[PDB]
Amino acid sequence: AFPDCANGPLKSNLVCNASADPVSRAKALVDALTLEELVNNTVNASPGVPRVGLPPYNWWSEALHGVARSPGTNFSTVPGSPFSSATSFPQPIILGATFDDDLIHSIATVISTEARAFNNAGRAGLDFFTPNINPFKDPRWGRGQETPGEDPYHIAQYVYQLITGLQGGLSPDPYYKVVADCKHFAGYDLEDWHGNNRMAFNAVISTQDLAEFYTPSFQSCVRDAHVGSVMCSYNAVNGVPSCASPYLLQDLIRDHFGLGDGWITSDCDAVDNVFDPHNYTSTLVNASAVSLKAGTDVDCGTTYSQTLVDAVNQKLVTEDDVKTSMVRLYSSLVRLGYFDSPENQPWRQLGWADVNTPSAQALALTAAEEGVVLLKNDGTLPLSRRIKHIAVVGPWANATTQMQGNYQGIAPFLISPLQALQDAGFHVSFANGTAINSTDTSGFASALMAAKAADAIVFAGGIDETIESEGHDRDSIEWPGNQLDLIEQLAALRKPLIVLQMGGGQVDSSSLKASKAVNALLWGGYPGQSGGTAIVNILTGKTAPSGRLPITQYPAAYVDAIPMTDMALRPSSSSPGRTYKWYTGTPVFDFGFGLHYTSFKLSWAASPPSRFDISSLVAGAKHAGVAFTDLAPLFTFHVAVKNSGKVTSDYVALLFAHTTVGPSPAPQQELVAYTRVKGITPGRTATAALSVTLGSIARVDESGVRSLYPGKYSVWVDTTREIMHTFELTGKTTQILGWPQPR
Ligand SMILES: *[C@@H]1O[C@H](CO)[C@@H](O)[C@H](O)[C@H]1NC(C)=O
Ligand SMILES: *[C@@H]1O[C@H](CO)[C@@H](O)[C@H](O)[C@H]1NC(C)=O
Ligand SMILES: *[C@@H]1O[C@H](CO)[C@@H](O)[C@H](O)[C@H]1NC(C)=O
Ligand SMILES: *[C@@H]1O[C@H](CO)[C@@H](O)[C@H](O)[C@H]1NC(C)=O
Ligand SMILES: *[C@@H]1O[C@H](CO)[C@@H](O)[C@H](O)[C@H]1NC(C)=O
Ligand SMILES: *[C@@H]1O[C@H](CO)[C@@H](O)[C@H](O)[C@H]1NC(C)=O
Ligand SMILES: *[C@@H]1O[C@H](CO)[C@@H](O)[C@H](O)[C@H]1NC(C)=O
Ligand SMILES: O[C@@H]1[C@@H](O)[C@H](O)OC[C@H]1O
Repeated sequence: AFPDCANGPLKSNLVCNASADPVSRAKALVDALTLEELVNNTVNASPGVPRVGLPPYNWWSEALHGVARSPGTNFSTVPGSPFSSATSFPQPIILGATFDDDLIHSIATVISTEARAFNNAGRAGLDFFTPNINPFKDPRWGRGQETPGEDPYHIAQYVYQLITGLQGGLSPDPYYKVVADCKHFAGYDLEDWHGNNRMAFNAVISTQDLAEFYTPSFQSCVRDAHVGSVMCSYNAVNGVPSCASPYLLQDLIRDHFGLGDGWITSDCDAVDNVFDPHNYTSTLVNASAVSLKAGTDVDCGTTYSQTLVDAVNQKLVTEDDVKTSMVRLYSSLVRLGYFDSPENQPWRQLGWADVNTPSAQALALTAAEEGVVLLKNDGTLPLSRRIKHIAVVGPWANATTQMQGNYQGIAPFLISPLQALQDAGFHVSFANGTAINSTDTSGFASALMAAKAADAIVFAGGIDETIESEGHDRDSIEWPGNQLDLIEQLAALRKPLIVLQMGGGQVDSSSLKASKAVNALLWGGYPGQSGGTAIVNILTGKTAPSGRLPITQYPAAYVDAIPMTDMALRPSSSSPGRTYKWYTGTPVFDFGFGLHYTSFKLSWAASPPSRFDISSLVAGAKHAGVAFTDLAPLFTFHVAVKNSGKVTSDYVALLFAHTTVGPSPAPQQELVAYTRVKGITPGRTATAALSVTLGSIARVDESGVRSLYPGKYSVWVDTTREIMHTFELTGKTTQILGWPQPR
């Protein structure tokens, strides 16, 4: 509910004055309240102040890939009633696999519209814990499915588009739409691997790796997309918990990245974790005091509302710190149109008629269509027009809730691969033959019986929330259970066999890759509510595959080569490396790898430059329409992408760069640009504009400073190195972006 700024008790307070400054309105509201009232409102499940007519407000609300279940959200218990469902989009891993920034922005707009519609019915808050922009650096993280991938630049572009779409633009032009919250600011990418609990895990991260990998996403989020909120994670960095670290929360988030007087929520009772089990403070009150002084403005729990009074009395914190945090929160609320009349807010006029819009359903289907990656095909795909009898088999064959991942809402419909095959008029023989993880072969027979008389076998399996989830990291990155045995038996029939590998993290498909009896292999991840229809549209040829792998499919033995606790990415005497840019082994399928139903010819649409002076680039940086030097351009490629095949398709141009200059070591590759050229009809030649900035070409040294270094740089366009171009930077090395040193 919202206050009554027309007749209620706050009507004569400056907080109810729309003409006044938002920060001044928050100040007027906070000065009107009692210190203890302020304290009992410093938590996510705030009760408001019944004296002044301030209604309750739950800050903990979830909408990762669509309006999700959360403490701040309820869905109508009646299945067909209004607000019983919401557009459940596919997991952000497949969404990053789309590599479509326009699509990500439109999805963010849909999510924000539906969140506003739910809030107008008293069924959702106005701030949402989204997105999760922690890089999926270790292949066996349970929550890496919630993230776009493993590339900090790709995640940066994703989060820029998503924040701008959710919040309603690059600025609160009038009011916010919804307030976002970039998740877990730290080196958080571990749940319980070998007993290392995130709530007691001490991540050791070098400043170089800190600024080069774990923070670019948050810098793009709060500095370039101007987010309204950030969340500090459970883990500790270099011995200090994040929510209690002034260097992480103040020196970087509020200052270097410029969150300013936006509000920082703690991970849910991570403030309590600072005491138990992080052991960091001797008393609980001291834990909450250090958390507050470090920058944590609101606690997702109950630690603040029952300890901050004692902290003020024990002189650990002052009344003014509580008032500062409350002013930040209430100022974001003022910007959300909390204290303004509904007559002047179109976003407050949204209802149930705006939720399951056909545009939203079609956009979810399109996201799934663009996100699925074709890993292998011998020409069996697209399915022959003469194929009529298909056998669908596997633990993912009739997937419905598995298709949603985690942090989801109740979808209006869950179209399974089986249901979609039936929707396309296929004579389907179904059998799930084995579970996700089991040794029971008793279903194999059924599978075989369903497939022995079929024109095509479609095995659909992999992993799901039973294998990877919040609080359960994977121990093996292989096909769980006896799934590979069933695939092998199906391949003994030597029919057209198509294997669908699902789930967030990758599983070792090298056995499938090497077997000639396996004709086609796709990765489906969590394709959302319309996932089956998208997969079948790709199979039949209705939609051409165009997605590309956002993460590396490591071979199995990788789990033995590096511990999940090793936060360093570079190789060494005990590290094969991390991610595509440092890994020294031979991945089964590379980052950015993808197949199409058509062949492409890539050339130059404009002769590329080959020489740049660093000082000239830095000087011209002040004249480009950017506010920070690292956002200024270095150059823009114009690739000519010709469709030399016979099928229309989209193409994802993935501009990679490699240098041997600047700080050693220097990565293999680094995704410095990417674009999605949509719908290239056969024969036609479309132009791909690929823009590289100074911040993506510069190098991060031991000090964590981003600077330009002279020498030879090479750049190519695909994982197959379609075209390549080598230029040189000359002149003197110039610092582009400083870095506050650890306090
Ligand atoms: C808001 O305050 C200003 C003075 O700061 C006053 O002139 C204006 O009338 C007030 N608006 C309302 C709606 O009371
Ligand atoms: C503290 O919070 C409780 C809700 O659990 C509320 O009843 C009480 O009034 C709050 N204290 C003050 C001083 O408002
Ligand atoms: C959802 O709304 C109904 C009535 O609007 C309310 O009674 C119920 O408690 C809400 N659900 C939750 C989980 O708060
Ligand atoms: C950890 O807790 C123990 C008490 O069990 C205490 O003696 C020790 O000083 C603590 N160490 C740290 C680093 O918190
Ligand atoms: C497929 O799943 C749906 C929902 O889980 C269920 O209603 C249906 O019976 C299943 N189909 C088969 C053939 O098991
Ligand atoms: C597929 O598995 C579900 C439970 O996982 C079960 O209800 C269903 O019966 C299975 N399919 C068949 C054909 O038995
Ligand atoms: C399969 O389940 C077992 C527990 O029964 C688990 O230890 C193992 O990690 C799972 N396999 C995979 C590949 O995740
Ligand atoms: O990632 C967060 C998780 O740690 C918490 O337990 O639930 C809310 C999420 O935002």
